[PDB]
Amino acid sequence: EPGSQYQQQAEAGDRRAQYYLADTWVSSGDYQKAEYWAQKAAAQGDGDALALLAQLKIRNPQQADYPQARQLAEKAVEAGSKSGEIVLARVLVNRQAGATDVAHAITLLQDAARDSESDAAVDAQMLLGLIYASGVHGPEDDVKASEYFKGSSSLSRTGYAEYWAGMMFQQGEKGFIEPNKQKALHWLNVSCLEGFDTGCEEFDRISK
Repeated sequence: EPGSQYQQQAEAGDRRAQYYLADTWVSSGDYQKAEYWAQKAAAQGDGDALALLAQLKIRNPQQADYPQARQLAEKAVEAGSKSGEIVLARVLVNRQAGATDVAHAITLLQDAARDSESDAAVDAQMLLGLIYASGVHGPEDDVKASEYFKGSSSLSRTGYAEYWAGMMFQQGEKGFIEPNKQKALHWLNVSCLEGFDTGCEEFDRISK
């Protein structure tokens, strides 16, 4: 059973267990169960649960409620969640969520990344790199972007953050990143050369 480890405490009303149970369901792909548990946690003021609910509202950028994601993510940040800061930043770069504020996104992410050895720093540095790579905040700064992706990958898997960025450019994210084959190939090349073999494979595929 997914999230068996959290179930008893969650049912007992433990806010944190409710959150970790929700997160387990997100990973298992049951977003309805994820929502149910994250709502229970959010009722008790949990910021990470509010962040998770925000993420669920933009999980599909074609069928999203970017505006409510923003309100949830603001509440998450106010509740003290670094995960909240990351989701809020992801909203604030997106034209669908309201007026964009990329500068604010960057500060939110720099806060979430301030403990550079932590889990929050993984996603925070990935989004910081994508922002600098994207050219939505002045001219592209691919060297700076590479530094952020290296930081993210060093906490996770080498070359992974770069691969994720490559795929973001390949696929696009409506309201934020236009699909761009040139940028996709740039970052998949970096991923490959950092030693992430999936990067090499997708580079080859998109090239041929």
